[PDB]
Amino acid sequence: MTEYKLVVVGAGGVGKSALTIQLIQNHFVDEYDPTIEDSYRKQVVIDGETCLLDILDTAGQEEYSAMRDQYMRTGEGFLCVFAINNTKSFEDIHHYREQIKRVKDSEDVPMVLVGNKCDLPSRTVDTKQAQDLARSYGIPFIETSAKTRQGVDDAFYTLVREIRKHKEK
Ligand SMILES: C#Cc1c(F)ccc2cc(O)cc(-c3ncc4c(N5C[C@H]6CC[C@@H](C5)N6C(=O)[C@@H]5OC(=O)C5(C)C)nc(OC[C@@]56CCCN5C[C@H](F)C6)nc4c3F)c12
Ligand SMILES: Nc1nc2c(ncn2[C@@H]2O[C@H](COP(=O)(O)OP(=O)(O)O)[C@@H](O)[C@H]2O)c(=O)[nH]1
Ligand SMILES: [Mg+2]
Repeated sequence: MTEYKLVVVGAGGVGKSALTIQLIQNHFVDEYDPTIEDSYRKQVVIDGETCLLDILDTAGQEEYSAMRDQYMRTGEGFLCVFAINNTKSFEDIHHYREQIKRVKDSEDVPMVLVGNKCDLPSRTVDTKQAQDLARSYGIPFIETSAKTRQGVDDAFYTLVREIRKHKEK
């Protein structure tokens, strides 16, 4: 059975843990310990293929050891998450994209840009800004809400499809 190692990255408070728990448990968790980094498995069928998705929900004090670089290098695909109500989280996307490219040593790593919290009315990052950033990286952009589940399956399944495309190159 094919396993896909997915890693969820992005600034604190964007909803990385809430997205992960909405995917694995179909529930919205209002409080998930901000400091805790952990991984979960979900078996799903995507385009007819039975998948094992191993999701790593990143967290913890900012550190850059050789061991952390090797841990992040295990990822096959990355969800780069910002929150639509937080301009700084969107501005930080470049940093996360560059750390992925740094440890993978490649200009072609499967990634999806995720604009989370789309259920909130206070949007400070318009869709056009994020669509432009994603087109500049050659990756898909998807808006999600971990609260309502809008776009959640689409974000993770689109990242699996990017990994499949990459393996065919
Ligand atoms: C990811 C990642 C990553 C990759 F995607 C690929 C290879 C990596 C290889 C590496 O070795 C390391 C990392 C890595 N690990 C942690 C990171 C991290 N955390 C983790 C999360 C998110 C913010 C805060 C601190 N968090 C928390 O969970 C905190 O724990 C809490 O509780 C919070 C207070 C919520 N912060 C940042 O950057 C934050 C900024 C803002 C301040 C300066 N810094 C520089 C820019 F400006 C942006 N970068 C990080 C980083 F690159 C790698
Ligand atoms: N309204 C709403 N709140 C969310 C959503 N995702 C996360 N949150 C909330 O935002 C805060 C941070 O979420 P969390 O998953 O801990 O962010 P992380 O630090 O990226 O893991 C919590 O209070 C969550 O309930 C969402 O899509 N909509
Ligand atoms: Mg978290």
